[PDB]
Amino acid sequence: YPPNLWDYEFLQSLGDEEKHLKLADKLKEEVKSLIKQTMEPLTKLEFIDTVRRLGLKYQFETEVKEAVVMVSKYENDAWWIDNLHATSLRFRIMRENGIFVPQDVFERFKDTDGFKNQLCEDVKGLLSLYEASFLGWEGEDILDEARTFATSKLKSIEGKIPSPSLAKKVSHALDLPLHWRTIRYEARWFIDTYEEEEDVNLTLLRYAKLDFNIVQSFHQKEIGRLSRWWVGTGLDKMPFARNGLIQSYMYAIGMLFEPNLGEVREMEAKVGALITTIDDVYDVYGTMEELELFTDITNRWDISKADQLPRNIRMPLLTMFNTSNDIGYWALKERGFNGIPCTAKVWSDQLKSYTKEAKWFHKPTLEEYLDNALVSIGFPNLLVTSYLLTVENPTKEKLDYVNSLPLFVRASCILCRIINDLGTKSIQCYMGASQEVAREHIEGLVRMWWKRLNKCLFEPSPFAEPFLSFTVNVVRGSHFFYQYGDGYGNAESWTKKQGMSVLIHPIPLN
Amino acid sequence: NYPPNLWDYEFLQSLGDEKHLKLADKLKEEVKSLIKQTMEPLTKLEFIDTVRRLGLKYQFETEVKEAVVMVSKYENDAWWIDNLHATSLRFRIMRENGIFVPQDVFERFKDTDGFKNQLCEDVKGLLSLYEASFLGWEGEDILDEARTFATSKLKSIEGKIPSPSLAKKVSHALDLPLHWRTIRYEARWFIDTYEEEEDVNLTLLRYAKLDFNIVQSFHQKEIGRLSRWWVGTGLDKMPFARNGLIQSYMYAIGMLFEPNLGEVREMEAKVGALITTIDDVYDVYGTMEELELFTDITNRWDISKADQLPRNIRMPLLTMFNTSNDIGYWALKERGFNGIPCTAKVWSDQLKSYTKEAKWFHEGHKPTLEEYLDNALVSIGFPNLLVTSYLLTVENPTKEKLDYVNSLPLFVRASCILCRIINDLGTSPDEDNLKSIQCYMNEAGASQEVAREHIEGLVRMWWKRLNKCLFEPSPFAEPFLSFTVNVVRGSHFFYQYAESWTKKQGMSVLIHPIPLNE
Ligand SMILES: CC(C)=CCC/C(C)=C/CC/C(C)=C/COP(=O)(O)OP(=O)(O)O
Ligand SMILES: CC(C)=CCC/C(C)=C/CC/C(C)=C/COP(=O)(O)OP(=O)(O)O
Ligand SMILES: [Mg+2]
Ligand SMILES: [Mg+2]
Ligand SMILES: [Mg+2]
Ligand SMILES: [Mg+2]
Ligand SMILES: [Mg+2]
Ligand SMILES: [Mg+2]
Repeated sequence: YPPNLWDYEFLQSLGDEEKHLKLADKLKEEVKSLIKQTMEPLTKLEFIDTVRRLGLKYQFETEVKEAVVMVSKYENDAWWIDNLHATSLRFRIMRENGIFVPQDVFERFKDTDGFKNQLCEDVKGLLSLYEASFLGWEGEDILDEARTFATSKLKSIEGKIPSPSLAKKVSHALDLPLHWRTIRYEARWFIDTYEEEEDVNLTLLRYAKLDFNIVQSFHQKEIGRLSRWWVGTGLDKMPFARNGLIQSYMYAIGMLFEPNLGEVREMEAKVGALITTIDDVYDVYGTMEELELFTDITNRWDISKADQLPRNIRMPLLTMFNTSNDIGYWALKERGFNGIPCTAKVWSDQLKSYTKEAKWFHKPTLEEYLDNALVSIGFPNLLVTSYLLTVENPTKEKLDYVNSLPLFVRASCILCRIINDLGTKSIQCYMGASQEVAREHIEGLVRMWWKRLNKCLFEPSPFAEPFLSFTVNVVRGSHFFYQYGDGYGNAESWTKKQGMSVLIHPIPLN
Repeated sequence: NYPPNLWDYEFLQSLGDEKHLKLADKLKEEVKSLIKQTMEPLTKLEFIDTVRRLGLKYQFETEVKEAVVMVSKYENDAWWIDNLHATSLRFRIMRENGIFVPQDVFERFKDTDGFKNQLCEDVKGLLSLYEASFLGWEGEDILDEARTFATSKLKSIEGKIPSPSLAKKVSHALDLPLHWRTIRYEARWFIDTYEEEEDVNLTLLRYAKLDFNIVQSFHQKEIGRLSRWWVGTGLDKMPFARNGLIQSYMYAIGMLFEPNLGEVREMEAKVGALITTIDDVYDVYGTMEELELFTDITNRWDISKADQLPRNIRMPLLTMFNTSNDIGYWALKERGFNGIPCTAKVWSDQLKSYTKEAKWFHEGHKPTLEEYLDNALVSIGFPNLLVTSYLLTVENPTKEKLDYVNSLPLFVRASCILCRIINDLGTSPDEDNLKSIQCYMNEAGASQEVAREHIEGLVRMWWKRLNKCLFEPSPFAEPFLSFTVNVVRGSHFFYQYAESWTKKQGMSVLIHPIPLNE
């Protein structure tokens, strides 16, 4: 009978060739040579764009950067000038690696009246223009016009593209730009698309497949441990909530997939699973009387009065307490800093955000609602925790600063809340206007906050890797998953399908 | 790790990462048939004693008890009367099963002066009388005489018996009687010994080896989980409590080995690993001021001030706190009752008892044996381990039930005192006013030999009370009844009056399967 991705008995069993580990190190070194070897600079950009989209950039970070720096120093410009595909790919890859390119590189493709209508048949160029547009910042208006233009022309030629790989790429891009997609879920999709390309490199393809299955094996061990944990909490047998742990994990794979960040991912997934559960306690099951004991226990970090809550509320509460204590403790053991005050504080702040939302049943300004809704979405919890677990030399002062939610963090948080609200009170709050115009306007705030995030990555930061990646990648996870959160019908089968292709079924090899 | 543990953890996880299962059910049904089949009554008692000693009673509880009741009802007594071996074995097996037999059955083996010296011509008889003596109660004078007589006669031949199996069994018995040995470690030893005896049943022996290996595979997965948890706490890198996790787990297997008690066994092993670690924090690391704050935080169950403790003290403290919360939460999730107040309470009681010992040590107080033992039956950690075991297993746990077990009814008190005194007796000539022998030496102005003899007499006395409590178990039921007795057997086995021997036991019982000729 069908292996069920929601069945915790099935999930608990995951993580039960050493041959093909050897071939991976060999193909890896072959792929390293390919990235370093001399190519035409366009062929080079396309090669490392390919490495990125196969989910392999984490394996070749030094070689990809040195490659991108080489192309940025290639002194002769004839190779991209007047070539729409090449201008747009060089723009995107350069901005992606923090090398500034001006929106003026797109001047030869437009005039005072805008982009030439003669570009409607350059599909590859239209698609590369489209993808590059989302690397733009606020006030970069040529980039804004490029998007609206490439979007219209691509929509018109859809279904009239002879190249199999190119037709698939256009359809995929118009649903979500590459810039908004997760690395790991994109990687599984692109392995299939790349294999149909004219210029496919069989050594890169073979290595893409082998690395993906090796990484997948790491994830399966993670899901087993997390499922055993979840069943050990008894929260899988709770009413009021849905999948919880497995959905939280699928998200966390969007936030971070690298085997070397496994422990942090598992903890993020746990916190994710508790946020969905307690959100439902506060937004559907708990009564007023119950939420104030729960909040109050959390504020004081004192479980003396826990036994005054009923089972179905007491269990979420004590699991939050015990997990927050465990993650705080991990910081002390591994990072030399007791993180319990930090985890207790992000839970106390998150419960207050939930307590304002429930008092309001008042009708706030979109500004007032987002001020609170960027906390209740639980990405301050998740991101402050991810920073506690990874920053070099954590201190109280550094944790007070990230928890103050400066722009870079605040922009990720608002983006997560807004993408969540687009995927069913952001629309209601804004709307003396209609739903259609409120939606369109929120979609606008998405575009705007992404420009703010993009620019932040160029701007002086106290932040480093991996937290920089965590803060952008939560938004991508939000883009990819919130579209399909309904829990039934088409959204459930698409989610199950992503789950099964990325977490369960390996890629057939040679 | 440095210093090196008995086994590396990566190896311990290696361990747990279909013919024989089907064969196990088939041999199990064949052994049921043997336990049920008509035998002469002495032969049936010998068979069910063999099943017990091979570690298999937990597979045949119904059949063994029904076989025992059948023999208790066998009308004609000619098969045991005037037979020392049969009288002894019948007495022991009956009492182990709650069927009273009076000490008076031994009177015919005595004359006016005591046990007849001619009984020394039958070593099997002497060994059965020795083993049976340990099922005695207070005021059963004839069972004390039997112990003294059998011990002396057997010792007059230990090491010089020209019959291999009996020689091994007598030597083994003189070290610890069967009654005081663990089930699981005895099973591994006796599988070897039984294979070498004259009356071996190869079906029973085959099943013993198969069931051993299957239970062992459950243990291997547990040690993998516990090793991952322990490395996760970082307590393996404390500069104390070398081998704390593996030793706790080895001891837990003596307290309870059954696969169906896996979760409880894992939690007990976690508490035992923390007791060893924190005992070290109190005895060989913390200052008085550090230990005051440790104790105060635990009393209040409030870790606000934890960061005032240095890392190597703070990490044990917070692991105690997190694990106690996890164990209490398991009782809520699984048993419907929030056990956090209970686990917090037994840790507070235990740390208060460590603080009292430390105060005596620093003030130069020389407690009486009675003052020492009142506190030291708590400091040994068995009130903690036992109350926790009761929380996790009792049907319908309540505050009133947990308060009762933590009030130390005689049964529990006897077990905790025994574990402490046995621990104190296992110490070599060593540099201590704060141990049983020395406390009694100070009290009575007694020598070390006389004091040790007195404490050995206390062990025999408390076992008599434990034995009698099982005939009136009162509020307790299985599995707590077995745990309360089996922690004492664990103590005898692990503190025999050291590294190589521990590693040998771990290797045969946990690491290496028994070779099957199958
Ligand atoms: C990276 C990671 C591990 C993430 C965990 C995924 C996750 C679902 C996080 C919390 C957000 C949430 C409650 C989504 C759906 O509930 P909702 O829309 O009902 O929430 P709301 O009531 O706040 O709108
Ligand atoms: C059932 C089970 C899982 C048992 C775990 C083993 C265990 C830790 C038992 C308690 C006794 C103890 C603390 C021994 C350590 O040596 P020590 O002699 O220093 O103890 P002391 O300082 O109190 O004398
Ligand atoms: Mg909500
Ligand atoms: Mg909700
Ligand atoms: Mg929502
Ligand atoms: Mg000690
Ligand atoms: Mg001590
Ligand atoms: Mg000791």
